[PDB]
Amino acid sequence: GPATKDIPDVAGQTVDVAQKNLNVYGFTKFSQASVDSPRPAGEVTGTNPPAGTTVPVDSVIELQVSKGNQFVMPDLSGMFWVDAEPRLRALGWTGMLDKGADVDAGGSQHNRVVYQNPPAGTGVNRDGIITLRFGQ
Repeated sequence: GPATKDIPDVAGQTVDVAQKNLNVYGFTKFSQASVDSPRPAGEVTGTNPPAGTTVPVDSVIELQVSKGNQFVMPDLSGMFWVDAEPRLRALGWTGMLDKGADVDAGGSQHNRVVYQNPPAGTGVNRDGIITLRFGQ
C-alpha cells in the first residue's frame, strides 16, 4: 500500500509552494488552518503532524497558514512614549496602551520605557494590548 515518509519542513513557504513540494514527496491530501502570525499571509507556519513526523503519504497533513495579522514587537527600551507610540502605529498596531506602575530604573530612565510586554521579537496581533512600564 501507501509508503510512509517524513513530513518535510515547509515553514515560510506559501500554501501553493508548500503543497507542490509536498506533492513531489508523494503526499496527496491536505487540510488548512488559519493561525495568528507575523509571517506574510499565506505562508505556512508549520504542520500537524509536525515536520519530521513519519506518516502515510495518503494521510491528511494540516497546513498551519499565517493570517499575516501580526507585527514583530520592537524593542522600545529607552524610548519616551511620544516616540514609541507612533513607532508602534507604523507597524500596524491599532491596539491600546496599558501603562503599568513606574519602576526605579535610575534618574536617566525617567519617563522612558523600562519594561515591556510582550517581549521584543514576539508576534503581536494588530489590536493586541501592549503593556509598558516607564522609569519613575
